[PDB]
Amino acid sequence: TRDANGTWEMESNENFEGWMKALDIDFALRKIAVRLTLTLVIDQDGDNFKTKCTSTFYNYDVDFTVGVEFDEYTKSLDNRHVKALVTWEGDVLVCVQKGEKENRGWKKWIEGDKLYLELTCGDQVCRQVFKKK
Ligand SMILES: *C/C=C/c1ccc2c(c1)C(C)(C)c1cc(N(CC)CC)ccc1-2
Repeated sequence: TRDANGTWEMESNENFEGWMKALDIDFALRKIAVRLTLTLVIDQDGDNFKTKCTSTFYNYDVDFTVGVEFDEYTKSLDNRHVKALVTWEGDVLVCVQKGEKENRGWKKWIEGDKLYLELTCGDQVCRQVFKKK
């Protein structure tokens, strides 16, 4: 479906450290990030999205409109400027972040009460699965 609204709890997280390493996140912060519980909160109204990723320590919040490029500064992650764009490819929500890192972005598949997320950077893919709370 195209409705991603909800509070989403992580169930699976494959190659998180490889994806973070591809982004040049410090080895110490990677250490901590792998241990934290991650909660993904999505507020969606039409083409307007507010996405909030929260853990004990760090937060990552982004707002966007589908189909409208936006400048992004990944202040709480790898601290880079990217030109981001989120679009629908069928019922897959696709984000491309143009900038230094090649093949950067993410894709979201919503299937019932499950959310599949694939984060890409360079040649690394992190695959995550969330269940709706
Ligand atoms: C549709 C989802 C997009 C998206 C953008 C940014 C991040 C995520 C999902 C998370 C939840 C996978 C995530 C986790 C982290 N941490 C360090 C690796 C823990 C807070 C940072 C940024 C994003």
